[PDB]
Amino acid sequence: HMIIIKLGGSVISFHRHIVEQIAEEIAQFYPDESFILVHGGGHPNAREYKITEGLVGDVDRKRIGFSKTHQAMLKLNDLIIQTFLEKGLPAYSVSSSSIFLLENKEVVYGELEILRKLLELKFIPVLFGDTAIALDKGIDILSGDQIVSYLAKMLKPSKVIFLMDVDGIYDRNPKERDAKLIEELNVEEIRHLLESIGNKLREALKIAKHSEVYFINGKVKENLGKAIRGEKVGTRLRKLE
Amino acid sequence: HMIIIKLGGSVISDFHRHIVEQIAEEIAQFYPDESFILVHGGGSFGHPNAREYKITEGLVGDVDRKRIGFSKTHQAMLKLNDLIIQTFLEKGLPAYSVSSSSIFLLENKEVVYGELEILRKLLELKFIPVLFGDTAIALDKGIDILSGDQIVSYLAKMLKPSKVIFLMDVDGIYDRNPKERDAKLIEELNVEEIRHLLESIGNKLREALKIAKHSEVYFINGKVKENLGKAIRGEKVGTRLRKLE
Ligand SMILES: Nc1ncnc2c1ncn2[C@@H]1O[C@H](COP(=O)(O)OP(=O)(O)O)[C@@H](O)[C@H]1O
Ligand SMILES: Nc1ncnc2c1ncn2[C@@H]1O[C@H](COP(=O)(O)OP(=O)(O)O)[C@@H](O)[C@H]1O
Ligand SMILES: O=P(O)(O)OCC=C1CCCC1
Ligand SMILES: O=P(O)(O)OCC=C1CCCC1
Repeated sequence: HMIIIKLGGSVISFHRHIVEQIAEEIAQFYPDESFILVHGGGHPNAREYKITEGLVGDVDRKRIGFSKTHQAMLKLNDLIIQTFLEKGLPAYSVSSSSIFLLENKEVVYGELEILRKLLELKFIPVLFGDTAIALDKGIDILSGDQIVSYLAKMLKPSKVIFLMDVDGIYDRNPKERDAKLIEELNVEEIRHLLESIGNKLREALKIAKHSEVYFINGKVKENLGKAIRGEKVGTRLRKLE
Repeated sequence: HMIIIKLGGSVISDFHRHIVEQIAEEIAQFYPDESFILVHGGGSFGHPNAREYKITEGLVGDVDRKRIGFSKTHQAMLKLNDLIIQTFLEKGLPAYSVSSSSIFLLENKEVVYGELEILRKLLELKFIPVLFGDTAIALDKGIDILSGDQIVSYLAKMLKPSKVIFLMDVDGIYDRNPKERDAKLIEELNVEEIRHLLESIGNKLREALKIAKHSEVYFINGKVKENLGKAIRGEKVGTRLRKLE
């Protein structure tokens, strides 16, 4: 009984009111429910220093920007952590680039014993999309979707909840005209959509092999509780069989 | 051919940006031909929160308040870590933060579980990882305070550095409390003297005994710049504890 919740980069950006709403919803299940939290950037230094290119060209500048981008990520992570703390929840920050190693944007080495111990002692670990050491490229950007995929394979949570700007995975483009919400997502529908973001839809296809997946609107407070309890909300991709 | 520098808690803070710039300049005199790990203690940041929430008592009594204070102490340590790293970055050195509580587990104040591959890759790619004394999960009492001395001890037995350099408020180890008007600095430390001093701080001397099995140890004054380079070059400075045999 453990639930991973991924906060998109756009729902938290700082949007303290929505973080307070997520914390109040999580408080309805703590501590009779283990929770892991992952959030994203809200990004400037990563593009400015070309982290995804790797350790090539001006390597000294890339190492400085690698650290600067990590320090910025820690500052935003602190904003989220403090908000959770004044709401009574023991959120504890875990540095992603301290426990993960990348190859081809994917985690190929991980340390998970501290996360396990944090959950066992009724803590709420909070990771973030981060800069990360890459075996193939020296340095790379580890996205939140990759952390969630690796955690899903290893810790096998009961479900993974994506908080997005829209109500879920839509038929056409969400901000279009005649777009319908896919309340029940199956794998063939996912492959239907990937031919015509697709990155997290691919990660969702991987995660579904291990856990139930929800795509919900993180701006509506009650959606998080509806997804945690299993009620109808947004888009739901059941565990594969 | 790797050096572990420990930055005493009352050296870097009680924040002294000037001496941190001094340590950065000294280190930049040897980077990148030499690889460094830095461990800094809680200055005026981590202690006022740890003793306020009594982290060393473990997960006992008001466990909910201790969990909050556990987190608040880690966040303050991360703020101090950011000041030290930003200072190192502006000096052109690629310092990178490693969260101690993300990779270590404690029991009886000692690390009994650790992850060191990310540290290894950081050193391999010419980064300077910066760890800190931190709150930590303890297998016996739930939560505890992981001292930078114990971090360096675990890193010494594991990575076997060429030397370990403690930056302190004093010139090194003395015959007694340096506050006494008659107190002399020990230039060459040995196990007999360490046991002599311990029978009457002490934690740093016990860890130094364990560390000396794998690395040569230096105790120097961290507020005098040229002292660090002297210890890195193996010159005569402060107190030296040679590798055991
Ligand atoms: N068919 C679709 N269904 C839902 N959202 C879509 C679709 N096509 C494009 N999008 C948009 O793609 C974006 C992906 O969000 P993204 O920035 O990847 O989240 P994160 O911050 O977690 O990386 C969403 O904001 C959404 O508006
Ligand atoms: N024989 C001795 N040699 C050196 N320092 C001593 C001795 N006896 C007592 N001390 C004192 O113990 C202190 C050790 O500080 P310490 O607790 O190691 O700092 P931190 O915990 O921040 O690393 C020194 O400031 C020094 O004044
Ligand atoms: O969770 P996301 O948004 O997929 O990845 C996180 C993105 C960044 C960019 C700089 C540091 C972290
Ligand atoms: O690193 P030091 O000074 O040896 O040990 C003390 C460390 C901390 C970190 C949070 C509270 C106290």
